[PDB]
Amino acid sequence: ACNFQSCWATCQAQHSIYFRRAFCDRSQCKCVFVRG
Repeated sequence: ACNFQSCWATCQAQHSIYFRRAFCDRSQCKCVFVRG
């Protein structure tokens, strides 16, 4: 199971201003973020 809102919150909470977006990739929470 994967949840968009839950994933977004998780990804946003950990990732700082480098956080792009968050979503469900396949069936797993995927966090998008840049390095530099």
